[PDB]
Amino acid sequence: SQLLNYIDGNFVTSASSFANINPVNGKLISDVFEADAKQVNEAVVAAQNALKGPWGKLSVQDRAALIHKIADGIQARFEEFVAAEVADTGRPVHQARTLDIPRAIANFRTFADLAKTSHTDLFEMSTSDGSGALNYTVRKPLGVIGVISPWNLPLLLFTWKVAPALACGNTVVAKPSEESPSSATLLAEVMHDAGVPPGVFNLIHGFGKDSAGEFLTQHPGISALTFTGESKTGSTIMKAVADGVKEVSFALGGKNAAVVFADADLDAAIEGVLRSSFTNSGQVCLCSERVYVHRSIFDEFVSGLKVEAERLVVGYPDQDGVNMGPLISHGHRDKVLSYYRLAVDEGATVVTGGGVPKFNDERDQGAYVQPTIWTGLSDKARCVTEEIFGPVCHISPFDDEDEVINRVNDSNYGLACAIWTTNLSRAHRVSRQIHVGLVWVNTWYLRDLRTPFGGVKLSGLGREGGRFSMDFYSDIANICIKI
Amino acid sequence: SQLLNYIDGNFVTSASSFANINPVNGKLISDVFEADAKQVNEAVVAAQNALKGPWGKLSVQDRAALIHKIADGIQARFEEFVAAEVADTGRPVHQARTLDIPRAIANFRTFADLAKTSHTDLFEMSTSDGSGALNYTVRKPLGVIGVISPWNLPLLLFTWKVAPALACGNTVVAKPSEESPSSATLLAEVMHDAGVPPGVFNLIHGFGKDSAGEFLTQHPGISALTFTGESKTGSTIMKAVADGVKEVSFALGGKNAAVVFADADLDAAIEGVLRSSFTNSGQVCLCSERVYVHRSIFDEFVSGLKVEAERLVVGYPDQDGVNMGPLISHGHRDKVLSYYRLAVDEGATVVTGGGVPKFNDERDQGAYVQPTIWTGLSDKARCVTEEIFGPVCHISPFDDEDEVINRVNDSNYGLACAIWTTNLSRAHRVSRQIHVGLVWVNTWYLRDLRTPFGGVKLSGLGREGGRFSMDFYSDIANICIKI
Amino acid sequence: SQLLNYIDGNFVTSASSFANINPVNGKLISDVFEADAKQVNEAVVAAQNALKGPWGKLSVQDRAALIHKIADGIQARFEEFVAAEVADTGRPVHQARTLDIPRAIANFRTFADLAKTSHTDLFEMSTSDGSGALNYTVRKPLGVIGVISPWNLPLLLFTWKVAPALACGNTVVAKPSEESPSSATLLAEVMHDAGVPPGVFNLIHGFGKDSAGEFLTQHPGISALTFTGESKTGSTIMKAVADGVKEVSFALGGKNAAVVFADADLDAAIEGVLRSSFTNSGQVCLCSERVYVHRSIFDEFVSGLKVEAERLVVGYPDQDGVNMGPLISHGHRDKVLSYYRLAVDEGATVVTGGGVPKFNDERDQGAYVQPTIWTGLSDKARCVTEEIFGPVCHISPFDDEDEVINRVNDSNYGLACAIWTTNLSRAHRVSRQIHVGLVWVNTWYLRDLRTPFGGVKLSGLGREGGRFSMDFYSDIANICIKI
Amino acid sequence: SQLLNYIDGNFVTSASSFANINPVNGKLISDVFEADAKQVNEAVVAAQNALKGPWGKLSVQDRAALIHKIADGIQARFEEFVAAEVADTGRPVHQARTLDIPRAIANFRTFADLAKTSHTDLFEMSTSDGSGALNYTVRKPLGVIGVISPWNLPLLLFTWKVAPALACGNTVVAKPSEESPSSATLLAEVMHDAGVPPGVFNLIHGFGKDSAGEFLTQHPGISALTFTGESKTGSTIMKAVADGVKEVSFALGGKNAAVVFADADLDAAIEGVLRSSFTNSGQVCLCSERVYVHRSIFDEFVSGLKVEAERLVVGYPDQDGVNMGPLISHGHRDKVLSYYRLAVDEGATVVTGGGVPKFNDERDQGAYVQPTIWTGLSDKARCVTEEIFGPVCHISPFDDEDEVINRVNDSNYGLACAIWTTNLSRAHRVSRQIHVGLVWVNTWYLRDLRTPFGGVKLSGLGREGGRFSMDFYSDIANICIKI
Ligand SMILES: NC(=O)c1ccc[n+]([C@@H]2O[C@H](COP(=O)([O-])OP(=O)(O)OC[C@H]3O[C@@H](n4cnc5c(N)ncnc54)[C@H](O)[C@@H]3O)[C@@H](O)[C@H]2O)c1
Ligand SMILES: NC(=O)c1ccc[n+]([C@@H]2O[C@H](COP(=O)([O-])OP(=O)(O)OC[C@H]3O[C@@H](n4cnc5c(N)ncnc54)[C@H](O)[C@@H]3O)[C@@H](O)[C@H]2O)c1
Ligand code: NA
Ligand code: NA
Ligand code: NA
Ligand code: NA
Repeated sequence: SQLLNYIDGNFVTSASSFANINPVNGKLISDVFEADAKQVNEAVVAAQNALKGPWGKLSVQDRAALIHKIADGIQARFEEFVAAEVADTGRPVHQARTLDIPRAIANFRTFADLAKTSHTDLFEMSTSDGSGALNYTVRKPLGVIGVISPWNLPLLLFTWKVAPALACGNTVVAKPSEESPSSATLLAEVMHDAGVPPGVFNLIHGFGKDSAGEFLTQHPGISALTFTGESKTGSTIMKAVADGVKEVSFALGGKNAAVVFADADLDAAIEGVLRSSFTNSGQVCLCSERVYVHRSIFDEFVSGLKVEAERLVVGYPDQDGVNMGPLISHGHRDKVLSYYRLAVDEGATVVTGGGVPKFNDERDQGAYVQPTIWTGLSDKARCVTEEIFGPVCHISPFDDEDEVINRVNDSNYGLACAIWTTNLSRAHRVSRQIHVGLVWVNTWYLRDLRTPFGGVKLSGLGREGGRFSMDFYSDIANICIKI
Repeated sequence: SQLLNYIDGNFVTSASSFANINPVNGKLISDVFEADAKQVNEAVVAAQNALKGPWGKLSVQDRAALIHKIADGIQARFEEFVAAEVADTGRPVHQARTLDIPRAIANFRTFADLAKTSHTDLFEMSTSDGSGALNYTVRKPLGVIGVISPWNLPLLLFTWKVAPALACGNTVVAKPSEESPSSATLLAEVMHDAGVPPGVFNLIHGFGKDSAGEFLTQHPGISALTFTGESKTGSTIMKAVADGVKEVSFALGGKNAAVVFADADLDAAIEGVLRSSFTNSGQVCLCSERVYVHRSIFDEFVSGLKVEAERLVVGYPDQDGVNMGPLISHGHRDKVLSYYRLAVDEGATVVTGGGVPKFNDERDQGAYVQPTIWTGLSDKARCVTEEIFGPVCHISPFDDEDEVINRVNDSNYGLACAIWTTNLSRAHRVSRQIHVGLVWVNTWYLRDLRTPFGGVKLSGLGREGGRFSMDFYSDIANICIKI
Repeated sequence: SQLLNYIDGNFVTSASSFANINPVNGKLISDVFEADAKQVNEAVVAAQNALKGPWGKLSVQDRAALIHKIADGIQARFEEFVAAEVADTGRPVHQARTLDIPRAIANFRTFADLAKTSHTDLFEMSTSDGSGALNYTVRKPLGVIGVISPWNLPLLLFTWKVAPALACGNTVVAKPSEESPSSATLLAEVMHDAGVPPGVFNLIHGFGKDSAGEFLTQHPGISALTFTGESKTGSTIMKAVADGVKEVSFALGGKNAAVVFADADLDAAIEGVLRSSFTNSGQVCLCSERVYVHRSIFDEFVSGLKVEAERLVVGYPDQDGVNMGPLISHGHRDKVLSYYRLAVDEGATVVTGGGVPKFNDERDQGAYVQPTIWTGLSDKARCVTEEIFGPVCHISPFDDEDEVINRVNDSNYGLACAIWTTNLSRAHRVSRQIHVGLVWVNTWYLRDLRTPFGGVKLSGLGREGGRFSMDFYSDIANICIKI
Repeated sequence: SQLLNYIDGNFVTSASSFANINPVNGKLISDVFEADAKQVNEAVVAAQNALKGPWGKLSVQDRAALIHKIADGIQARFEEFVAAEVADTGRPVHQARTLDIPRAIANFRTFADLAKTSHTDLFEMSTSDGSGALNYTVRKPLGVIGVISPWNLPLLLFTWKVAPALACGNTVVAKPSEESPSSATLLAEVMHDAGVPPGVFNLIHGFGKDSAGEFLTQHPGISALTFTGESKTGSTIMKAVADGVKEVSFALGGKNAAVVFADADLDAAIEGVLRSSFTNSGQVCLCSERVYVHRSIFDEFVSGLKVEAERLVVGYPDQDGVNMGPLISHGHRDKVLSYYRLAVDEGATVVTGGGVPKFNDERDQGAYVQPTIWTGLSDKARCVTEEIFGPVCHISPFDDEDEVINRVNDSNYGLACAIWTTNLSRAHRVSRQIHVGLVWVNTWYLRDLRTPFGGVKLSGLGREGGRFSMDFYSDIANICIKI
């Protein structure tokens, strides 16, 4: 497999290539061409010029129709996209088929629709002379949108940025994670085949520092940088665009808590925390890595979770009852195992897992680890405060509602929280006091694309979703007419 | 010993003080106590703690009432605030009485009212199990808001940030410009007398770099930094808060154009541009420093403007027919004069002004300059492209509509633009093509506080006003209930 | 006392007066002049004219300021207003003090504030010639608003229509209930002293059919009729305005259910149903005249309610621990007692009440009845289906959730419903299935003036509240500009 | 050809039929089965029942997809729908191809989209106990929607109601005009083939009084009646549904003015008024039957319009350059010619037209009239005040802006107005002062489906379009949770 850049309507190679590796078995999947600074410049310039071409002349309705055409194109090649996400990342085929690909299609359709229905504001005012004035606002394309995405839900998170950028009439230069370049490259093929004018969508491959990613962030030709990834990367990028005062939108790390109250439906909470800790092998930004369970049900909760975690099937993405694939890469597994060791050093009881499974086949050359549960750590332990991004959670008892609220909030992160309780008052009273951008009550990772999405503190800045994306990806202009 | 900080409900001095100078005569007005890093920390911590006191417990209705009381407090001491603004800035008394103070009061009233009327969103969704789920959003206080403000419209711009900050339930640490500290200090006394709880509003005085401004910018305890000032400073601030990923809102420099078409009302356009160029002695972010006039009316427009400029009275804030006061400081005057010289060097024709008036009295010790009109520079001249922020404008002829639109847009700034034309189609067709956040047609500086306000490119990041402020100064949380 | 009409800025008498009876003791409170057709027309013509006077020239900010002055004016004669409502209706003094009057003031203040903050819409569209078009909307005064109101919460319900009517720049012709004309007459005094331009607010006294009410409804000079009263009266008025195609807003009768599930907090539910049943002696449209209680807790619930019910103090508005006053009138008691009998004939067990109290003083000349609880009736019984509007409820057991939902919904009415449960899923699942405009969970008659308020089926049409009022009381116009 | 009813998923005949006539030549097109009261009852009951079946269980997204399939089905049989509208009404083929059928399709697509993107409101409130409460609103299906539509733009106006009705989850019983039943019947075929569940959409054929229309209007099983037609018919229907207090939405007659100011683009205005007067042979509710032209250009405008009118091709729907077809029916022509006579009797000068064209072929048995222009009548003449709904306009001079605004507003109707001017201030100043629901400047009949559409005074009640439809075709319910 060879993955090229896509710049100004053409697929192009580069003077440097890097390997895409399958985490299931450590084998080479494809060669990826790393865009250099010159090619990043070429992509931004094409994007700037495309804003002045046919793309810029399309009516909102025609633009939306084209975007639905893009979505049709992905649907027409549904299984090729499934194969690509799975190859790159080792995610179970079931997850790619039911969540990943359909959601990436839903991203384009939802924002295309929003573009058609969205409107702006009219403000009347009085004036001295008594003839009055009108102020009206309009949404216009912001310009060239730089998109930089992570490896954990490659096409879903890529299209979550690209869909609204295009729906708002911008042009795009997007850099997917070096770990997961395939589905973004296939999407470039879909764009090309759907007749998207050259320069409107540009795909550049590579790394961050001193590579495609950094060059993009440094280019004076962009109008905004939207980013999803680690918090420290977010800070680095915010500094990079500071001189250009570029618009910025960041969804970043988390150290998410799940709270199980005594009045929770216990089997449901056990199933839910099992899903929220170990889905995608713990590699979702929304995963719960800290868990608080009322003292009265703590022991029973921990026993039940141990049992369920130990029935999880870890293996091939298309294996019968598979629950978990491997981690994204050997490098990431090194980091995760290092955290496994640190937890024992910090005094943790290992309730289950804590190592890597032994398959006695090619999977042993992959990047697998065991779902892991810890107990007995203090709230200030590193393993309870730092984002690990693997299939793990620490469980701690609590006694009081105000107590557990303070403990959930005692964090430099603030992305998401999940609360389990059958009590009406408690659900609402407690949810509003959690210092995060997203709370789920009695469920996890249900997403309505209309809702505002983002985090607080180190977990981000700004919101995307529904009208928040329509506002971020547009110039909002106010036009005032004296009458 | 004149102007103190107000930290945790107490006026306090500092280790060192600095002089506040009257730009009308160069005389000492007051000594100002410069907060140190230690006092900056004390202020941020007090603001953090106030979030958890009685302020955090007020209903939105009671909070709004308390804010109207602050407004009533300013009103009760109207002339004292007038005297303070006039002293610091040399502002004509009439304009402080009619524009500055009433508008500072309106800031508090408008956002109090908005806080009471604002609501959020309810999203219903279907789920696999057929029972559904509810997503709803809430606005909560973001936390501690760091406010850094400029000297040009001291109280107006200070309250423009402080009003929505408080209306949204935040606490505040605000640093007014070293050049204009008085009206903000009086506002501290008004907050005190109205019984605003300690820690909710904190005033710190000082400079930027290596002083109170920088320190506020670097404190990990704030949740957001909203700033009005030079673009250079915006960039500097964006880098400072990057490690904390703090929310940012920037309204920065401009090099605003006025455009006068042949079908304009010529007398109204001359009067309009006179105001947009020379109001507040050209020291408003929204002033026009570039003017494009259709060739058919150019000579007449220039001759008319020269006549009206030379009828402007430059003098004392209480001088009978006074139109213009001094620049803010000798330092700013030096910069403006350096541009006056550059302009000549660049080949400009000085239509009028170009120097400093000779008063033969104490005003000669102040910081006055002449309202100035240039002609003959190219679009690439420094004086045509760099923000001067003095009472000046260059006037250039134009021939075509697409031409002038391009010349207006050919700037690294994009704050505002004024268009003069009587033609229905042209007004709306041209206005939408100008790459700014704010367009006025047949007027200038008409402000409705409900409208989105901000700029593009180097002129800013984000929007404030109406719901945009209610959103910026709030944590937006989504809460999803599985049924 | 003497109650005059207020027409074109003048208090005026008429050719006929009628008696205002105090129902505490049957004494004559005042004579009320009955507007005749000539006076009604005179009122409508003045309101029409007033639209082109100073009122119509007021900015929205000035209009809201005056409206707040109306509110200030009520606050300044607060006790006079309490006295008035109490005199007319027998309402407990505490209740008029803390609820009735403050809320009438809140009506003006809230709609004044909404008027200032409300805005409209801008829609951009592409056109064949590639130049496009703009559609914008504006709210304008609808014109002359006819207001006809009931006797149960005189000032509150009066001002609920008058406030938004005036806040939207309309003029008003208002016909208060013949039973409760006092507080409205006082308000006319407040309007006058506040300086409300003559013709802007007109008060007309009289009855419905063949009287002022009817004449108002038949007048071609009004633009809308907003009504609160009996559903049959609503249908009558609907036919009256049909030839003129007038805009209509109806809040009509109900036969509201309270539902108590087994997982309710029983003590709070007992207290809640006590209030929803007997507040204002059961003379609120929102009262629960039907109650369904889970079988498992039915007997305990009835016993608790009986006890709490028998603790209710029925006497003087000023009497010490007073809980109930009399019904509004002897005529109304005749109807209520007639139902008391009907319930017996129908098979009801009288758990408590069912007659009239005995005072051996002037009150025996009043219009008092006993708080009553029935049991043992069929869902098809008249007493359980028809609105009584007295301090009465029937309690029936239920077993299944879908069963009780069906029984609540089995009604030609559909105003409000109260649900008692501590279960999260249940609260939300059941509430959405109740076919009414207003559901309360674990409380009753909590009112936020921003929310949409109204009923379904016979209980009304349209919604008022928040933007629904801003919409109903304005002309919405769409202006389309071809560019 | 035979047109059956569609009831509960079955095409059904009836006891009696009536003839559908081609107005082009007076020939029989089809026999149409007239629904009787018994069949109307079956339809309504099927519709109530369908709300409780599969239709009522669809997610909003699945409902929207099914509605896009309905639209697809119309698209797939596009030319059959064209032929049907033309046969019924004599509409030029070009207009049916470019305007009539594409809009019918757009109606379904737009409201399907609005249904996916629409959301409701969250209101937080404080309470005495300090724990607070939530109010959230939801949109539910109103229930069974009765739709009665007119003959002028049959499928367009029919689907304008049926689309939002279904998009909002209602079931429908629809009665198209007796003059134009074909496309509605084809629409029922598309519904059937698309798999729309039985009872969801029901088509009943017949007349109004003493027929299907009247019976639908009287059935207590409907929840709303939405109507487009004559004002007097609207009044009749309003009385009919009054005992049931049914929600109603009316779009009724007009007597629309066009105004041509001295600064208009004269040739553009002549062409505009030509179109607004004679499109669909003057048979659009939005047509201009009154025209006011500035005195300075009156004679030239009138001479210009005469020439352009006499250039119109009146003939067969597929005739080479055809501009106008016949009126809908001989009955309607009888009324139109009656007004032609009356105009003469009232003292009108006939500038052109005023009779019937003579074809000397089968068209002479049709219902054609000549496009007609009058001059010289008083503002009080009946021909200038009463809706004719033919291809006619009267033209009168004016001098002053306020003068003409008053003359336009001096009507019992208030649907629309077209204004012609090149002046920015005038466009906006004059448009806001016209008492109508819709103004166009320098164009006519430009429709954005997101905009509020409707009239004032006799021209209607309520608004439809965008969120106004989403609100009208839904139950708005407020749910209040005590926390
Ligand atoms: N919605 C959310 O908040 C959300 C969602 C998913 C993942 N995340 C976070 O993403 C992280 C995991 O993804 P990741 O490991 O790929 O993050 P990674 O930050 O370290 O980098 C992600 C992307 O940024 C690029 N990049 C790295 N350094 C750069 C630089 N100096 N300049 C420009 N670009 C640079 C990378 O090439 C890659 O495309 C986790 O921390 C996770 O929590 C957040
Ligand atoms: N939010 C609500 O829906 C709400 C609230 C409170 C009370 N109500 C209803 O109010 C009713 C009690 O008040 P009511 O007894 O005064 O109703 P009442 O209908 O018989 O009359 C109310 C008003 O209508 C006038 N009126 C009567 N006949 C008229 C006619 N033919 N034409 C014009 N006007 C006429 C009356 O004079 C009075 O001003 C109850 O049915 C109750 O349900 C509704
Ligand atoms: Na890979
Ligand atoms: Na100073
Ligand atoms: Na009375
Ligand atoms: Na026909």
